[PDB]
Amino acid sequence: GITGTWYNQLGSTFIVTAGADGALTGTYESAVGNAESRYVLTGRYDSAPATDGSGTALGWTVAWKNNYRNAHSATTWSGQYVGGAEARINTQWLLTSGTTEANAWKSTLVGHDTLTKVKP
Amino acid sequence: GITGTWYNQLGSTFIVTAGADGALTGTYESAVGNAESRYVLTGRYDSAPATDGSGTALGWTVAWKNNYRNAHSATTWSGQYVGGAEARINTQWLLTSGTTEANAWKSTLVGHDTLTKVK
Amino acid sequence: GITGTWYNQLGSTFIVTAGADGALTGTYESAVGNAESRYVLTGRYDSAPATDGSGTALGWTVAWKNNYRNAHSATTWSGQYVGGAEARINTQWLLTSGTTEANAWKSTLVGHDTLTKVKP
Amino acid sequence: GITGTWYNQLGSTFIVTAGADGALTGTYESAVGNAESRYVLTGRYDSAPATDGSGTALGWTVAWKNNYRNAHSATTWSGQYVGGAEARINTQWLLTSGTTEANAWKSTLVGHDTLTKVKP
Ligand SMILES: O=C(O)CCCC[C@@H]1SC[C@@H]2NC(=O)N[C@@H]21
Ligand SMILES: O=C(O)CCCC[C@@H]1SC[C@@H]2NC(=O)N[C@@H]21
Ligand SMILES: O=C(O)CCCC[C@@H]1SC[C@@H]2NC(=O)N[C@@H]21
Ligand SMILES: O=C(O)CCCC[C@@H]1SC[C@@H]2NC(=O)N[C@@H]21
Repeated sequence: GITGTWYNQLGSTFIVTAGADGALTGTYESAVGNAESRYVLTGRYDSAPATDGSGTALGWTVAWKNNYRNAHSATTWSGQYVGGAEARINTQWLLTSGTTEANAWKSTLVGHDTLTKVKP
Repeated sequence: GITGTWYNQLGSTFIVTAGADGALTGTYESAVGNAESRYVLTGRYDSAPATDGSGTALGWTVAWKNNYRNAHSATTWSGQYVGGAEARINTQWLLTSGTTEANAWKSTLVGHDTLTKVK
Repeated sequence: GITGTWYNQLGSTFIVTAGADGALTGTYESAVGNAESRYVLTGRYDSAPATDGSGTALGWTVAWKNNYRNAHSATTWSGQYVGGAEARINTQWLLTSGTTEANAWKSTLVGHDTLTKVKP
Repeated sequence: GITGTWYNQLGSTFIVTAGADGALTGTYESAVGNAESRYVLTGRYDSAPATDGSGTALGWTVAWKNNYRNAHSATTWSGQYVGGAEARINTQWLLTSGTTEANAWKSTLVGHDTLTKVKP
């Protein structure tokens, strides 16, 4: 159910393939921030989730460098896939920028993204 | 500078290879939690960082399933590599457990790990 | 715009008075977790928000001890108040439980609550 | 115990009084960021912690407005007091800036501060 094209609340696009042994591969395009076009992502998911109603744990990373720009930053999303009539991925994320040691206290933004397969 | 074995403040071991393109691949072994032996990790790093002494941004994911057990959870670490005599990878992490929707509010732990070349 | 009763997505109830001195005072009642009845909250808010269309930054703390139980934990919420017809307080939170040092790595849950004037 | 003057790893100063009612009151002065001089804080702590070696849960809030400056932001620290020979407070924090709706995704920084009573 994870394999597909997903969109978050900002209008960003998450194109992912879930491999049979836990791999996530694909591309991410952010609607916001110091970013343009598509970026490589990789991650992991639980390929044998519980069967008791629980979601499927997963996470992935984007380093914000591509052929067009380099933000010197990386985001990781940690969350779960929730199956149902409308499948959803609920995440929290951490966006770390490369900083000097003096500025490291303000290196990391935190937020939450929810994704569905509905195109905006 | 990223490639190799790193140790965190909990006694865990991060073994990673940084590819020329920005790929991170390797294994993670946690000293704590619902974990035994090594787990696959994958992630990404900035392969063309600033040259002013700023850190190199990176992140990786472990899904806590291996040949030996499955915790039904995943951790992501987001942080930066700082090189030099006292090299370090400083991270914050999010550990999400599969939950029912009613329990989703308590799905996610947050913390911070510092990794060094010597334990 | 802040003083009064607010409800989050879990069904919890936030009762607050925003004082001229920047103070937040009131009670919190959680629909979930190791909690029953009302708990004291205190916090702070920006009493002179930006002259533009920006939210009002605020935060508050509950220690989860009242006359009935003690969960040996505390939650802080950090966020912003957005006024208008569909007024909202959008927050992220950190729930820290008292733990031994060996277990400190798993002391802190993170999440996000959205509060509205009408119960969802 | 908690009452006293604490310094964090950045050199910031946390002057706090822990009341018998579970209240924290005092002032905070940051070594970094969009801040000058002292700011009011308020928070809560577990006034009847466990006796099994666990820490004491606590949290507090600063809104970054005083007589001199307004950053239109608020930080909450959530953590625990660890009562060794050398007492320490270990926290994680959320710093939310007031933003427009379109920029709300980048409203919140996350980090971790550790404090002791040792004057740097
Ligand atoms: O500005 C940067 O440093 C790079 C782009 C960051 C975009 C972030 S990642 C978290 C959030 N979710 C999105 O889809 N976009 C923003
Ligand atoms: O308990 C689980 O669900 C799986 C093991 C989690 C171990 C966590 S990941 C973040 C922190 N850093 C570590 O080295 N181990 C813990
Ligand atoms: O279980 C505990 O330790 C005390 C109750 C915690 C309830 C949390 S606070 C964050 C979230 N928002 C709520 O309204 N309830 C939960
Ligand atoms: O820049 C601002 O918006 C106001 C000042 C914020 C200072 C932060 S709060 C968390 C961290 N710990 C500190 O002692 N200072 C910084």
